[PDB]
Amino acid sequence: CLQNGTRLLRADGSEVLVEDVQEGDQLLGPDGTSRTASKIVRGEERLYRIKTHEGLEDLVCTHNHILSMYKERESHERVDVTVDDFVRLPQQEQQKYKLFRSTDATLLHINSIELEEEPTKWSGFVVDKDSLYLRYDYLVLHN
Repeated sequence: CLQNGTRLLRADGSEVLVEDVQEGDQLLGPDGTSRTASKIVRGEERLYRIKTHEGLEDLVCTHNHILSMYKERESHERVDVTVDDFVRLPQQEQQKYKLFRSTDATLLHINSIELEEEPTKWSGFVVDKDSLYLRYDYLVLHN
């Protein structure tokens, strides 16, 4: 699940804040097709902040949120990993994993991932099909 205020893409290309996503809403998938959201849930807790080397907005999300990544050795394979499991990996293993944006340097290198010191509100939902959808800057996100 994602920090409130995270900007996502509707299926029509306009932006919607994650907490404004409602049941049945259509989001944009990484291949360009529609995704249906359901099971809207909300809570409040200390989230993890992920910062990239590249100048993109931080991703802030719950400890059980699933990151969709590319892992080295094309050149990279698709892997899903929870924030908890990724956080606990040794940094030499972590550097093999990259976030990514949907094509049309699309890999993003994580510079830091840290637990925040105060709780903040988050919103989550499930997405059909491959469970992938787009942030406003085309970062690929998972359920």
